[PDB]
Amino acid sequence: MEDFKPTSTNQPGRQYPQVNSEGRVRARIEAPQAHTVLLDIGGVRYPMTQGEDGAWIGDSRPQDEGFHYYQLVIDGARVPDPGSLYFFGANRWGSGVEVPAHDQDFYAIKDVPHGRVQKILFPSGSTSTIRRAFVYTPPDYGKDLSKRYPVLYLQHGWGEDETGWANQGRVNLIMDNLIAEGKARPFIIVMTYGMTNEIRFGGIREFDIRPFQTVLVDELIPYIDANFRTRSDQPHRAMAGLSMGGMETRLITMNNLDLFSHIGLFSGGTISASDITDRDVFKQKIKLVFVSCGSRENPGRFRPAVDSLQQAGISAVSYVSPDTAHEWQTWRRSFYQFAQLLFQ
Amino acid sequence: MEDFKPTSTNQPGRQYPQVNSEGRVRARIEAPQAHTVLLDIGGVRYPMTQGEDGAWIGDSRPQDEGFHYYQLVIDGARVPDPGSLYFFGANRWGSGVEVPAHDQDFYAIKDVPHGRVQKILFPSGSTSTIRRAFVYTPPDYGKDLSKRYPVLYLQHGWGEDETGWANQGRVNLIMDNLIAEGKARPFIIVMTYGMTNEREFDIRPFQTVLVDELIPYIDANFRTRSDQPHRAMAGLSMGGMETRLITMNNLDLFSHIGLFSGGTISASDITDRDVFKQKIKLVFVSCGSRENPGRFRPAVDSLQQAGISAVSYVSPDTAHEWQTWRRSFYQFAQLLFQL
Repeated sequence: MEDFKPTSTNQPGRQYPQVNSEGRVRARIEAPQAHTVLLDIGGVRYPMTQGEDGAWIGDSRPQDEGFHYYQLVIDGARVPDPGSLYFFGANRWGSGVEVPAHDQDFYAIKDVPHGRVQKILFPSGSTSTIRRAFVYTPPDYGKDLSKRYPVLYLQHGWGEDETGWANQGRVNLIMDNLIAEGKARPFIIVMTYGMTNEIRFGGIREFDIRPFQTVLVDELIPYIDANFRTRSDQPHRAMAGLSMGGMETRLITMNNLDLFSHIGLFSGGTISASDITDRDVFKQKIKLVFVSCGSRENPGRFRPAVDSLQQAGISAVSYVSPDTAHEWQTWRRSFYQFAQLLFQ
Repeated sequence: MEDFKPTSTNQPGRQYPQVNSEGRVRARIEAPQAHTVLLDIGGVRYPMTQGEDGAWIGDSRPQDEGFHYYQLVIDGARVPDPGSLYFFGANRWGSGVEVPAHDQDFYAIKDVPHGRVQKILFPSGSTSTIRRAFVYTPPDYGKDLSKRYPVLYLQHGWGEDETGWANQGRVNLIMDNLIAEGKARPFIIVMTYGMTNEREFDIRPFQTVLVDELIPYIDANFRTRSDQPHRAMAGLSMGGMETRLITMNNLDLFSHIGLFSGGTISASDITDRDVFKQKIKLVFVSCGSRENPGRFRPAVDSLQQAGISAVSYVSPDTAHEWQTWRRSFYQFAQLLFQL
């Protein structure tokens, strides 16, 4: 249906790209000497055609609800859409487009109290670098100066970085809206780079967790607890991650039961009772194991894993995002469900 | 010569663009079916040609030291370089490239205490919107909760937005390094959108946002000194024009004025000179040496002759570009909120 409208991810003043009520995305670009121009979204290349105004224009098929990385192909060159905002993901800075969702209210910008997203730079002795992190502080962090807060360490997937959760993830807005409705306790969120994207060729294990585990446990957690008003005890520290960041969370939390008490794995593995080296300490220390994925992924793995944990007396929850796959809508919804269960 | 190296503004792992010791920029892109590919930088479209490996590659003439907006043109399509970081400027999100500078240390990431750049969302009754601002807080802001800090309101130019000063301006690093050397007093910096990009400009919408909404929000939510001796405003280009209009209309709110490549104040512009001298501790005006520095000299002289604390600064070998404004701020910040 011809009800295309500017998307919310358009650069200021840009009328294209557009999205219609079906979720189709319409891209447009001026390229007056080009010959072959395509829209690359959802894993498909859609031919674009020159209209009466000379500009190339073309429609995708209906996209899943939520956020999608995409690009244009201009006579063979893969390039970001000049009309849209840019995000780091798919291992590039590039265009993303927002497709309206039936449940999009939970990440809307509302007139409610808003927390801050604070960019910090922390020294990393194990890597000889100064490293970026983004820290969400809840809306009344600056008012209640005697109050101290739990902390969630929240990680991105392969091809992403420390900006993912606060931009395409809209995590600050999800928190602001949950806190306003009384559905989540206020807590701090720390987002850093998970050291996931630099290609390596180890043969002992597929991924060596030690570099990032050292940065997180030995450097970032002490920095956060020293510089923010946190509750720095095990029941008030959690970790979650998506995709490879969920694999990192799984390995780091299971190896540091004295530091983390809630575990969130979004499209990033599961924990089964037989996986746990010491089930007794696990049962006493871990208050929540949460696993999630999109309905287009492999949710069938969840029932045996959750059952195995519940049979061992371990609090386990699974969640499936309907009609989505390995994309940010799955992870926004996962976080929205997970956040409501933390630090009860 | 052929000593090109990846620039510090490349996307992770990307080997292009590159810059050589002269300040030439080299761009490269795969476009297997293209016929005409250009590097657009410094107002010049430079031809890129297919090398042996099929990729298009081409060099600019030497660029001034510092940061430069640029783009590529592929068979007529103006696009950001897939290989560089992106910045908001020239009224788009698009490519920028960093050319090494002899004095780049002052905006380097050093082993010093670091402040925070805090993104806030404040409500605006006059526009019925929730608006973004970025707030730099100095390194030890969180250590003593009894201390309160002066505030600088710092504005971008036309075609830019609230991200400019903390990204391409590297303002947090400039402050961190100045504070570490004891050359600047710690203060807070507030950067919001100046409502410039949407012909006598109507200052009222932004003045209302800044004066009636953002200043009260900041003083109510950050540990600030909310009196006029501890509030400053500065801006570059059209943001300097906005600064001139707003500060001159609100002498009871601002005591220090910075205008970077953005107009001047002459003694004749001042309605009451005696009170201006009472209220205003600094009028700082700057530009790049390639702009028209001479133009500013009569105006600054007229202020000094009238006993007004007016200072001028000229950035060597730069034009209407961010290196001028980084250096301007570096000099200006050392003069703010003196004891």
